Amino acid sequence: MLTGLNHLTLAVADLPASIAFYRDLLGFRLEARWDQGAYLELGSLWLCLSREPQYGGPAADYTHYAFGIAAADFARFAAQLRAHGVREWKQNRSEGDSFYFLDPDGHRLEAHVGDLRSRLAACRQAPYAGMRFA
Amino acid sequence: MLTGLNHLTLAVADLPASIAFYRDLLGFRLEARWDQGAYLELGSLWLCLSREPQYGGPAADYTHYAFGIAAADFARFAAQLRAHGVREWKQNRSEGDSFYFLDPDGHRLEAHVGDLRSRLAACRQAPYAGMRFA
Ligand SMILES: [K+]
Ligand SMILES: [K+]
Ligand SMILES: [Mn+2]
Ligand SMILES: [Mn+2]
Repeated sequence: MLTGLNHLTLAVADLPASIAFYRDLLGFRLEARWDQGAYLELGSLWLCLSREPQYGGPAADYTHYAFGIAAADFARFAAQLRAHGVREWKQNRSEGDSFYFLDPDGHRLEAHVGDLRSRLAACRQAPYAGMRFA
Repeated sequence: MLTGLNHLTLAVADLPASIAFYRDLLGFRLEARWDQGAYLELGSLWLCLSREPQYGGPAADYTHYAFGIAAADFARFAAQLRAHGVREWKQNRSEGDSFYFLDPDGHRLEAHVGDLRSRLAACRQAPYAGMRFA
């Protein structure tokens, strides 16, 4: 019986750059750092960074990691990261505000307003092709 | 400004096989499906599967997704997935029981007993190399 998400671990080529990005830019709290990785926390989320020499990042697909944000903070978050030169990988077209940006290795991140139920509710009114609810 | 994890999205080449894996072996509830993906939930975790028929899975690195499990359920889960034929990608060496297994595309998964606090406590008593706390 699984209970939910316990932790997310990301391979990173430049552990100092990745710590700076998650901690200083995104507001994760650094809880431990060692020569081959780091542990950080954001709300309930346990993030691990694993130092991976020569890691070139993932290839191009839709695998991605979305973090929550309050509606009132969305615009200012997106503006902040834009002003800091973060690269975007997707322009939003689905329910709920979303800002889609890359981390230093090219992991695909998202800041999103809404949840599974808000998505399901909007999809019932405006469904994707072949969509079925259960 | 970010609040935690909002959802995880995984690229999948074979959407029926991945739905069956997440739903039936890992106990996710299927909430919606459409011709190019699915939404599932496990506890508070929102999982999306994004259909990408030419996806070949990730390359070998330590990026991975750990789900929680209670101590009393661990052995049964590991035994169940081994009996099904699931492939493992790591043998546990760190604090807390962990079972490390691959999904149908080769995404790296883990079922883990413990949390960040238990990990930090064990690390305070026995640090990893160069380890510093924050
Ligand atoms: K969206
Ligand atoms: K472990
Ligand atoms: Mn998303
Ligand atoms: Mn892990």
